[PDB]
Amino acid sequence: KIFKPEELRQALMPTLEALYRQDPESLPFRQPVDPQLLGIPDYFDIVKNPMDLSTIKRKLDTGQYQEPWQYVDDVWLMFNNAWLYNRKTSRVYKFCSKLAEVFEQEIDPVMQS
Ligand SMILES: Cc1noc(C)c1-c1ccc2c(c1)nc(CCc1ccccc1)n2CCN1CCOCC1
Repeated sequence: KIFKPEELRQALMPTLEALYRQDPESLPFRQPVDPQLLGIPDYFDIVKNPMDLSTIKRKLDTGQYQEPWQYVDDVWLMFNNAWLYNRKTSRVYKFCSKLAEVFEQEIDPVMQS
């Protein structure tokens, strides 16, 4: 399968918009984690490949995703980073789990069509 980066933007962005629409749950994920602001100097040691909603959006806008699984992989990376770093009792971990539930519902059909 070959994929038109504009047809992939138009097909995938509604799945990304679905994540942005979650308030408060998307708020920690809208910009890159800043360990200095959050006071977590070990973050970049634990998380080798950061990802966040703004980075995925800019990649989608710059035609960075040759095929859609590459997009799906970045969304799951963002989730797995937050689950790795954060305690299970934490607000951000629980927010992550909510976003992943939203993403699974939204991406399911899209990757069918
Ligand atoms: C994602 C992610 N993965 O691990 C962590 C930690 C995060 C993360 C990532 C970001 C998180 C955040 C958690 N909690 C807040 C709000 C509470 C806060 C705590 C310390 C200092 C400031 C705020 N944010 C901040 C969200 N702001 C909202 C406004 O735009 C900038 C980020």
